[PDB]
Amino acid sequence: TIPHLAIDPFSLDFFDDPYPDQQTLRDAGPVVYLDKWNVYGVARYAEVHAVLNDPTTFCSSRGVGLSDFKKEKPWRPPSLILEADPPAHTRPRAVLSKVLSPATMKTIRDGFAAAADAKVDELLQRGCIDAIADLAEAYPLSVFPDAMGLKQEGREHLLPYAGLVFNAFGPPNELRQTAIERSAPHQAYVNEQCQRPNLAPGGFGACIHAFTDTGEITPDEAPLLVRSLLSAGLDETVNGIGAAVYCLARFPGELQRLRSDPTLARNAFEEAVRFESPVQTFFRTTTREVELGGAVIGEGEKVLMFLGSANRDPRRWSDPDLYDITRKTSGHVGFGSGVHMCVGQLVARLEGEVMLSALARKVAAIDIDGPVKRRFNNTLRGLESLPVKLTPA
Ligand code: HEM
Ligand SMILES: O=C(O)c1ccc(-c2ccccn2)cc1
Ligand SMILES: [Cl-]
Repeated sequence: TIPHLAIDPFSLDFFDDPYPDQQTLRDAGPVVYLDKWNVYGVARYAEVHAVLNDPTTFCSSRGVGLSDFKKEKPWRPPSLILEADPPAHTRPRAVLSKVLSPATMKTIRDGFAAAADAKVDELLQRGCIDAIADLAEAYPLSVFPDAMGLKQEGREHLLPYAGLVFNAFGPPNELRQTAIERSAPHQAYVNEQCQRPNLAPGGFGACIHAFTDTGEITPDEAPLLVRSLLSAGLDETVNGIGAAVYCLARFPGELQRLRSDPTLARNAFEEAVRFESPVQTFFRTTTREVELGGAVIGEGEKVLMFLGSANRDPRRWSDPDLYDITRKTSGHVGFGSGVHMCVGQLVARLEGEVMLSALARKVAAIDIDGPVKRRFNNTLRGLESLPVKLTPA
């Protein structure tokens, strides 16, 4: 009943420009079968949203990558939050929700905004910069490791580890296997920083360990929960900030609207998350035979969701391929949906907002002035290089 397609959503051709193939996947039907990897695929908003919001049928404890943890061993010990289902997911999720809570954002907002303003001031002195290395990468590295409580030495492992984590959700292709081959020093660094004595007082890591007193998590659970904040959040936020700068460079009318009302900075970043979804794909595993979109999927089957495709589905969005900083973005799935919806979303929005605010107030024009290079990852979408000239306001 369901169409079989040979599209490889983990190929370099797909990474380079996924949007035509995503229309083909959406228009083939609500549920497709991807013969290249023997998985089901859903690329329309409706089915992506339905899958994310039924965690009992479409579980996460068998992995959110291609690998089925019932059949293969995970490349690293499973995440206590991402790779767990309710009820095991519930208490670790609550701890991270309180560590990264609305109240916590007040304690870090002033410092995050100051670092964003300072970075833009510094970049304006150079004029011609790389908006990835010098901005989208440099800014999160200047605020988040400190907010975690990490020491200075060894931070060069953070970007490789994040890219490794998201490559490892993919199939065993060259991108994944080469990342795992070089992973040992990054794993060793990350696992060591998760121990309580290595996390500075007042930071996110120390706060996680402090929750072991409440009954929500035990002391032996805290290192892995800290590991979550050294796995997720870096590359996605980098890619989101880079995408926002890319969009403001490509859509100068939107930069002009943002300059005229810098309070649109938060929604300008949210629209960038919808428009160039930093996380493009990941999986669920069926725990039973299930009818989805008129299709019957058997038990123990991997289901690949196309988050970026759902965020550009014309069945759900008006003018989905336009970047609109006043768009009503509520409902996009760039942060997921349901019980696993990004627990770090307040940190990401804070970083994105204060950076776009600094650009809105200090920059008059953003002009691409060099070759734009794409960064390739099995599940992340982002730029490798974005040469731009910043004109001061
Ligand atoms: C633009 C930036 C970000 C994007 C696009 C993003 C995307 C996502 C998505 C789609 C999920 C759902 C995964 C699933 O349903 O299986 C998720 C979960 C998660 N995110 Fe993010 N994220 C971002 C920033 C962050 C930050 C800054 C942090 C940490 C400070 C973080 C930590 C996490 C964690 C721990 C989870 C697992 C939540 C759970 O399983 O309950 N993320 N993220
Ligand atoms: O708990 C962790 O280590 C972890 C949590 C979440 C992610 C993630 C996965 C897919 C999309 C967005 N985020 C990765 C790792
Ligand atoms: Cl690890």
